[PDB]
Amino acid sequence: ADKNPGSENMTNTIGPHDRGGSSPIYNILNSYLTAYNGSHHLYDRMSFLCLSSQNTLNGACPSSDAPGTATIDGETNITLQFTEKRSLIKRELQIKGYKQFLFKNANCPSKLALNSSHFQCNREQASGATLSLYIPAGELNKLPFDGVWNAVLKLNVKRRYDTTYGTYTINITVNLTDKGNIQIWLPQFKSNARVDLNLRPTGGGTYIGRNSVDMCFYDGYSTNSSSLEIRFQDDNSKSDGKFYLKKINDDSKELVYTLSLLLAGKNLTPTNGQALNINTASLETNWNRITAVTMPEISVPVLCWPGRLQLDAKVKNPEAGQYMGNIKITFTPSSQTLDNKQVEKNITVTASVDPV
Repeated sequence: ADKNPGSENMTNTIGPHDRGGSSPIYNILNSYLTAYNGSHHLYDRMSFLCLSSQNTLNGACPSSDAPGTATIDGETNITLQFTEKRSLIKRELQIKGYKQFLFKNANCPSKLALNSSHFQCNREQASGATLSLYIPAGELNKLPFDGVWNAVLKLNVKRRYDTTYGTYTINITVNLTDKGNIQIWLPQFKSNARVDLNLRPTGGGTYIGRNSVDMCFYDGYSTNSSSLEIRFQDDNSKSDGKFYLKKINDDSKELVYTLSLLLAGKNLTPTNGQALNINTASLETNWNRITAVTMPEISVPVLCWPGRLQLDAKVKNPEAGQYMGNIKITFTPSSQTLDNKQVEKNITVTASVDPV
């Protein structure tokens, strides 16, 4: 229980908190012991000071001993700047601090502002102090984007109006998510996306076809997911791994095409029924205004992974009529603790057979 005050480094990880609900209070320090001695009273008047009362880089709050001799009861307001890891956006949150005194033969657990003057409890001088710091309920709602937010909080630990013992460095990481907004976004299509292969005839009974669909993958998390899983599936069970498009009337009268996908800078060739598991470390990200999946269509800018799906179809010995097939894209961004229900998007595909 004896403890001598000096510099310390700590880390603290909050969340994942989903925006779905108002944020709980999170503890950063709960009556953490900063100094205590059984015999002497050197730690009678512990105080804690911010490096600056104006600069919020490492937390802003009083940075001098309170000049009054009467205590300042209650909590201190610390303004601290958080930085979002992938987008580098900055936003300040409030953190709350206070200290409490320990006395060997009495109890005066009253909360004092961090820079407060000391007091005695039934004429006994304190023998140490504890520190608490928490984030008040609902502060997280003020962060403007989903993702990983970092701050580095710094407090000076000192004997009031006396020697400074050291500095406390607390690295706080907030993980903020919006899972109800995980989605595969089609810039070009409001509710359902359908495209034609644009069939062209050349060089004899042979035919061409090529079109593409643009899309974003959003992980609710400003692309802080470590990897992601994508699949393209069409309901024609076969281990052929191919993509068929059938005529609207008769079964097994079908022509085939392939998919290639440019994903955030990476070339891929998905085959039917085979998930891809892509590491996100190398992918690029773009800002895009997406529509909110769950509430109304209004669109809010997020940081997502751009993609372009290309369809290529060449077939000889196609039959007269008209073709259609559907592509089912499913998407599951990696998860720190629990899985994210796979999201999905369907694309309808059309083909034209041209009799003279």
